[PDB]
Amino acid sequence: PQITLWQRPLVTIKIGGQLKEALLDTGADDTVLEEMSLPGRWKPKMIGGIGGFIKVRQYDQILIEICGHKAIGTVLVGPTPVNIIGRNLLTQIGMTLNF
Amino acid sequence: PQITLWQRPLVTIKIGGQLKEALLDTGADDTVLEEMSLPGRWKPKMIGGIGGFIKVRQYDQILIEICGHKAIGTVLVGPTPVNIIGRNLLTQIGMTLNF
Ligand SMILES: CCOP(=O)(COc1ccc(C[C@H](NC(=O)O[C@H]2CO[C@H]3OCC[C@H]32)[C@H](O)CN(CC(C)C)S(=O)(=O)c2ccc(OC)cc2)cc1)OCC
Repeated sequence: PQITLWQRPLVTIKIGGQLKEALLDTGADDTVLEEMSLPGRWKPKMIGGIGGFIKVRQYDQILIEICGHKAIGTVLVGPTPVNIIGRNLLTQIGMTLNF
Repeated sequence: PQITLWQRPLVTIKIGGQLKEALLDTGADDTVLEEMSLPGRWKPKMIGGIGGFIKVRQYDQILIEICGHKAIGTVLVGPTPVNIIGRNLLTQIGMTLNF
């Protein structure tokens, strides 16, 4: 389907058993979510944007269900002000920008 | 046209008669550009990002071309890591998300 941008393109994802409201973000290389527990090993990382950088934990090969698809990708967990779905996952579900 | 998301959706914009590279950002409500000169008076605006809040200069009814499409709207100028085209302008050029 088509999602307009009149309002923030929010979606509900299902990850690690939990449901979270997230933002389909083409300006984000990676998916960044608020503090939560995830399985597997992780690597510390620093990601920056407007306002500076925040320290996050990087988890790979994470299953996430978005827009009816079960995509696999990297998830950065940390003190982000809003849950963000980055290009790393958007590509997996075949999402594109059109005009 | 269609833009996939395997790479950053960087496009050429024209503002103040100059060409610049900007990121089509569905996660941004507003368009924020790197330090530059714009005509007229500006108003103050506080915007929040992943790393915190920053102060930006708000200019209204500014002409800006994005991917060859002409738009006239609000442009914020401040300490952003890269030029970002927010929803205020993405909507002006008929940009949407599709899957
Ligand atoms: C202090 C926070 O206050 P807040 O109001 C704002 O909360 C956010 C934070 C980040 C984003 C995504 C970025 N949009 C944003 O900053 O938007 C700005 C401009 O429009 C305004 O409206 C939304 C917040 C202003 C942008 O799309 C992605 N950034 C990357 C890019 C600018 C280079 S990013 O989030 O820093 C990022 C993501 C993934 C990465 O992996 C490598 C790296 C970096 C949206 C909303 O929340 C209060 C509860």
